[PDB]
This record gives sequence, C-alpha cells and structure tokens, in this order.
Amino acid sequence: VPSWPQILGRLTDNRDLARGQAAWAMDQIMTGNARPAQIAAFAVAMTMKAPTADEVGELAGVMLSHAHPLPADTVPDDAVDVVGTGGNTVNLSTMAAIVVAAAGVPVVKHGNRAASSLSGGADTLEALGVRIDLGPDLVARSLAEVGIGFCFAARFHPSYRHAAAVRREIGVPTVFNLLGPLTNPARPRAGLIGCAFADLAEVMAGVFAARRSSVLVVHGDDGLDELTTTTTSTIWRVAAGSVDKLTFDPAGFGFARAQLDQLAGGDAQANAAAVRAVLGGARGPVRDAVVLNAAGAIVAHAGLSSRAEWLPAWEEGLRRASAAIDTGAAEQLLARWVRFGRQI
Amino acid sequence: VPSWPQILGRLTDNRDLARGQAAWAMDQIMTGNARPAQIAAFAVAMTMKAPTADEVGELAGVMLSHAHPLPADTVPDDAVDVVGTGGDGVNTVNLSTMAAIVVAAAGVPVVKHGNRAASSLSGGADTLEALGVRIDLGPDLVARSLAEVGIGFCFAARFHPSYRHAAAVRREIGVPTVFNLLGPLTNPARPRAGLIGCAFADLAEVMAGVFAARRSSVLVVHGDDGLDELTTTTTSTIWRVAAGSVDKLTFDPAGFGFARAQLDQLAGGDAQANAAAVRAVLGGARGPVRDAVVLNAAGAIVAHAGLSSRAEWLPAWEEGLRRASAAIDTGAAEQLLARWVRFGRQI
Ligand SMILES: O=P(O)(O)OC[C@H]1O[C@H](OP(=O)(O)OP(=O)(O)O)[C@H](O)[C@@H]1O
Ligand SMILES: O=P(O)(O)OC[C@H]1O[C@H](OP(=O)(O)OP(=O)(O)O)[C@H](O)[C@@H]1O
Ligand SMILES: [Mg+2]
Ligand SMILES: [Mg+2]
Repeated sequence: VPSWPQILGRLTDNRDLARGQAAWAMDQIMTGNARPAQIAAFAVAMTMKAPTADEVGELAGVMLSHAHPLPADTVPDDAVDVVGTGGNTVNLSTMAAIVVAAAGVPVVKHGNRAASSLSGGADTLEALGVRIDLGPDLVARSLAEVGIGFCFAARFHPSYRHAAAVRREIGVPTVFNLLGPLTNPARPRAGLIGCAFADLAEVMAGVFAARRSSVLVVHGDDGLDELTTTTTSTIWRVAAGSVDKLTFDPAGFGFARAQLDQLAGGDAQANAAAVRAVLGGARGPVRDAVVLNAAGAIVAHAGLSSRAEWLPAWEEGLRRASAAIDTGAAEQLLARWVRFGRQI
Repeated sequence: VPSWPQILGRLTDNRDLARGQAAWAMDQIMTGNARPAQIAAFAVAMTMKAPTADEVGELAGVMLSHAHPLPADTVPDDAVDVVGTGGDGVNTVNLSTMAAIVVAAAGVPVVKHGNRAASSLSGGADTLEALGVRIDLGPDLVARSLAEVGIGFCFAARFHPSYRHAAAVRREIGVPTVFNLLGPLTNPARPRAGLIGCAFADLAEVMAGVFAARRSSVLVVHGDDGLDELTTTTTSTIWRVAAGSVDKLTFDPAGFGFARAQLDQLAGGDAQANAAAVRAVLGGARGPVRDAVVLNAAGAIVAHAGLSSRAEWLPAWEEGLRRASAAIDTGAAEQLLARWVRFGRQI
C-alpha cells in the first residue's frame, strides 16, 4: 500500500525506505503520474536522507525497465562505458572514450545536452560533428562499424523528461545526479565511472557490484569525477560482486603532477578544440589525464576476466592508450565516427 | 544575489540560511514567482535540515507583510488566539474552537484564524459553518464582530490570498513540513497572546521561539499523547513564552482534579457531528469533552494573564479554570455563540 505521504514521511523521518518503495516512487515519476512537487520533494528528501545502494539501484532499475533497449545481440559482452556524474569532466571522459574505442575496446556512452554553457557529453560530440541523436538500430550499427556508440538520454529515456525539468528548476545536485552512469540503456558490463560526490562513490560502487559489473568507480582526491593527475585518487574496484577501496597514485607510472586549472572541462566549443589538439598529438597535462583515464577503462574491461592482475593490467592499459593516440588511430576513429553520421 | 540554487544548496548541505534568505524565498512563493518544484524543494529541505526560529519567523513575517490587515485600532491590545497546527492524525472534536467561544464568553477578546480541514473529517472553520457562523467575512466585518460579539474569525484563504501557491504544493506532497507551522504564527489580526497547539513535538520549541521574538504571551502545547491541544488523557508539554523567553514545562491535569480520559472519548466526526458536540458542551453536558474544553479555555486565559508581568502560574490556572467553567455554567458561552450566529445573519 504505497503513497507519497508514506514514502516522503519516511524519508523526512531520516529512515531508509522499505524494499520496493524507491522503485514505486521512480515508477510513478516514469509513468507520468507524479506531479512536479512530488518529484521535487522525493529528490530532495532522498538526497538529504543519504541514499543507500539498494535505493539507488531501485531507481536505476525502474528507469532501465522503461528505457528503449538496443536490438538483441548488438552490444558486445565486453562493451565499456566511460562517464562521470559531473557536478566539469566531459572533456576528459569524451576523449578517453574515443581513445579506448580506438584501442579496440567497444564503447557505448550515454548522456544529455547540458543545461549550462558548460558542455554535457552530447554537446562536445555535436561540436565535433558527431550525430548524437540516433535510434537503437543506428547506435548498434555505429558500435559494430565505428567501434563506439552514443545513446542520447532524451531519446532512450523519453519518460524521464518530467524529472529532467524538475532537476533544472531546483538547480542543485540530488540523488538523480547519480543515475547517469547507472542507466546506460546498452547496459555495458564494464566501465570507468567518475563520481564527484566522495560520500556517494561507495554507494554507486555497491549498485555496480549487485549487477556483477567490472567497474572502477573513481574520485580524484582533489574533487574531480575522473582519475586526476594533480594528486592521488580513490578507486572503488568492483569485480565479482565485491568492492575493494584503494588509493591510487599516477606518479607510480611516471605521470607528472599537474594543476587543477589545467584539467577541468569548459564549454562544448572549447572542449571540441581540446579534443582535436589531444587527438592530434598535443602533449601536456590534458593528454596525460586522458591517457590515464583511458587506461583505467581498459583495466576495468580486463577485469571482466577472473585472471586479471592490477599492475600488469595498468601497464597494458597505458601502452594501449598511448599507442591509440600516437598512431593516429584515435584521431581516425573520430573522423570515421563523423563520416558514419553523414552516410545515413 | 539570492537564488533558488543558492538557498536550496545551502539547505541540502544541512546549513542554516543566512539572514534574509528564508524571507526572500517566502516572498518569491507569495508573489507567484516560485515554480511548484522550487516551493516543494524549499519546504522539504528546510524541514529535514531542522528549521530555526529565525528562519520560521522570517517565513511568517513575509506572510504577514502580504496579508490583509484589520482596520487600525480595531483589535484590542490583549486579544488572544486559540489555534493549532493540526496534523495530529486523531479525529478529535474541535477543541480550540469550543475553547475560543468559552474564552470570549469569559470576557477575553478572541480573534481566531483558520481553513476548511486538511486531513480531519471537520476543521474549526467547517464546524463553525455547520453551527451557522459566517466564516468568510472581510476585515471591516471581522473587526465589527470582535467589537459587537467579542469574537471574530479570520478565514485564512480570505486574508492570505497569496498563500494559494504554497497551499497547493502542501496538498500535493502530503507530508508535514515547516509550512504546517505557519497557520498559528500568521493570524492577520496579530494578537499578542495565545494558546498554540503543535502536533510536532520536535518543532514546538521553534514555534515558541518565534513568539518569544515578537514578545507574545503564549503557551505552545503538545499533548504527550500527540494532540495539538492540552490533553486530558495524559500530561502535556508546554513551552511557556513570557518576557521574550521560553521555558519548558510538563503540565498534569490531575493536579487540578481532572480525571484521565481515553482518546476515543475525544473523537469527533463530520461537521454536523462536531457541531452537535459544541452544542452539547455549551449546553452543559458533562464528561470528557467538557473537561478538555475547560482545560484549553483556561490555558488561553493563562496566556492572556501573562500579558502582565505580575501574573503567577498557579493562581492564573485556578482563575482560568474558574472563569472557563463559569462561562459555560452561566450560559454565557451558549448565548455568545447564538449572538455570533445572529450577528452574521444580520449582515
Ligand atoms: O549533468 P548531466 O547532463 O546529467 O551530465 C553529468 C555529466 O555527464 C557528462 O559527463 P561525461 O559522460 O563526459 O563523463 P565525465 O564527466 O567523467 O567526463 C557531462 O559532461 C557531465 O560531466
Ligand atoms: O490543516 P490546516 O487546514 O492548516 O489547519 C490546521 C488546524 O487548524 C484548525 O485547528 P484549530 O486549532 O484552529 O481548530 P480545532 O482545534 O477547533 O479543530 C483545524 O481544525 C486544524 O486542526
Ligand atoms: Mg486545535
Ligand atoms: Mg486539534
């Protein structure tokens, strides 16, 4: 017997929800039955009552149960995501994704256009000439032909639009900011997942563990929702349904310390210029961070196998990410991705 | 540069607002400039952070600054309110309403404030209508009622038309929020004294702080059974507000010879049932309902007495109980309700 008064009442009492309550709430939102006030109340209360992995998993599962799927047998078993919660990072994630795909690891990303001038995943890709708004059959064909696909959230999650509007109206991060990485409709089993919210990274890791994903959930100790080069990073390594928390230092692999002012994401047009520069062989702090993050995604991919060893997996990941840039394979993959969109 | 992201961000970080921020928010809400999502976010966030008296006082201040006032010099300086937050989840008779009539009949001017029920079968305003009292009079006529009858009723929707945006969000989300505190703090006649019920034990102290800041003489009451009234089934917690300060007491009616009642004996019904119960009490029916009415009327009289620095607690209660009982026993309360009904029918 579920209801808003009951569910919101329980959250304002600072109590974890009973099993299925988060799911009921998200289903109401997804079926268009929740008024904007109810959506907003739920998002704030869930946020101020620290969400648990069970609750966030319930929200993401309901969202996925409403999403358009990709066609049967079109997503490889070892596809990876590279994505962060933001709250930015999109330049790094996007470049790293292209590098990973160029290395031979299939990548399927998922995202929105940004509400600000600060680019979303989608905005930077469009600036580079990639057609981001394609239907399931064409994303599958992209993945097969180019090695990478992008699922536009507005297209694959049409029932989420009311929630999206509420989030923009309240304008501050909530539990819904966690769901991007957890609601990729291609359902990749691996990924490098950035989380800006240090206290919630462990929660996201828990959700991925329940799904038997091989993921590195990463939080830069300088706040970045990516593996940073300015200092150490905290990694929640997810494999075989378990989570190990680690401190990671890229200097151990010979990466120079950089400054934060050098790495943050900006608008889509500037992100686009930075992509072209890095993929064209420009050296410096941005390249290093892209390489490190690409390697991280390759390591997560390697973890799909029970016989993967941490330090050797990192060394291979770094070699592969560097080579994908240095040979021009990453630059050529982007060009082939642009051409894909222009040829139907 | 105040904004919703700023204010909501601060509340969701579990931080108290800066001075002026709650006021800014409430003012956006009252002028129709707040989206429903923003209203609901604000109400919920503030509730979970734990509102301060400064914050709640700002909200109520903004409401009062937008309300229709009564004409100048028409509200006596010692007028009292008898009103509560509601939301106690018990279907009780309209104890504040019955106590208000008794208090007015004892000679203390009363200006009540209210709406038609949120989640009981019958609110104070619904029960008054069923008795034949006109609830929806304007400022001039409320002031005239106060002068001619000794009591007036300010219909919350009539006096706070701009609250409609907040009210609708409250109804949509259902859960109690800080907004549930505002009714008793926003009587448009601005009485300086009152017996104020609070269903939410954790927020009563906050309400008491708001009244202390305005230099009101108020008893903020929470029955330890959960009632937003002085109860007869058990003890009540009272936050006594006098001289700009608050002190917390526990009140036991056994100390004044009241027998313990059971909660189901104070149960009410629809507006006709509760109207019938008002008629029975004013007519001299003895029993648990009368006891609770007499106790609550006495509490409002004690609050009124506290407008003087000289008032002492136990003498005040004894006087209040004598006055409340006499007002019923002499027929003064029954006659005042009749005179109130007649006043309204004569336009
Ligand atoms: O606010 P939203 O539209 O929901 O998007 C949140 C994040 O998702 C995208 O990141 P990306 O996928 O590039 O990962 P990254 O942030 O780790 O670069 C976008 O650039 C934001 O950083
Ligand atoms: O939920 P709302 O519509 O905001 O109203 C809250 C309370 O206001 C009235 O109480 P009051 O103490 O004035 O009257 P009663 O005790 O006589 O019922 C009403 O009867 C509710 O109890
Ligand atoms: Mg009451
Ligand atoms: Mg009550």
